[PDB]
Amino acid sequence: NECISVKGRIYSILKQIGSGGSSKVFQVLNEKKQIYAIKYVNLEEADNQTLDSYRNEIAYLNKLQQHSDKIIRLYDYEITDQYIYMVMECGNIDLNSWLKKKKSIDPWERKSYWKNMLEAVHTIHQHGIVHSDLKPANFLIVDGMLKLIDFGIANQMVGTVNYMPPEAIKDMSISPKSDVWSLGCILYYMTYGKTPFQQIINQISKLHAIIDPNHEIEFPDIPEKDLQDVLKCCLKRDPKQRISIPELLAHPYVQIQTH
Repeated sequence: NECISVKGRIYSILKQIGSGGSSKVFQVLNEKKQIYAIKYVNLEEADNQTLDSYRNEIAYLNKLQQHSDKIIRLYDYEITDQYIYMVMECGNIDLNSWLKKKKSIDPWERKSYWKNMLEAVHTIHQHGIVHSDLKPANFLIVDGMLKLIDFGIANQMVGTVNYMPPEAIKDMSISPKSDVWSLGCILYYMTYGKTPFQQIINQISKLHAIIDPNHEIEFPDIPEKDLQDVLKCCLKRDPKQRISIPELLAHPYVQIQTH
């Protein structure tokens, strides 16, 4: 049988996904065979902040669904003092697995996926939310369409610093521009199959190279010249100079039609 209930509904679990500890995400099947995904958080360990973070994540995630189909759908959820059950869209595969998988993405796909990311991220910015932790894993490929799975609000389910922006580090001792840099690192990786500072192994090194104005990032000339410009503009170390989401939505690479 195998049965999970959510506000009075049964779902047949099929397998844990990604995580396995603190929180837990599973693939599932319901009544009309329809396949979904059930995320589960055991609140018997959460602090007020953790708790509040999931509350806040759910609220926003619930509200922003209507503003865009480029954000993972939350069909329902159940919140209790001991647990949280979220019924969400099933994951075909995350942009991260997909990438390190093959290694020759169709230019048209690159651009299509790129438009998806911009839409989703732009949407959260409009409501005052800065993800601040964007990495390829935050995106799920659903029917050829990329969707943002989380908002970076809840401490949702290693630990790279390759997508980290210069300003994040320098300040140590946030802005929408910060999401631009990371989305840039992701596009840059879908363009050169590598991340801007992936070749720098010593961790203390990358962090110094990411902020060093004299550490010129490289941009191997390629056919799609519009793509080359996006990358360069998304990676300007000065956030005030860095292109914005609105400017990006108006950029040739995204506007001019050449399938």
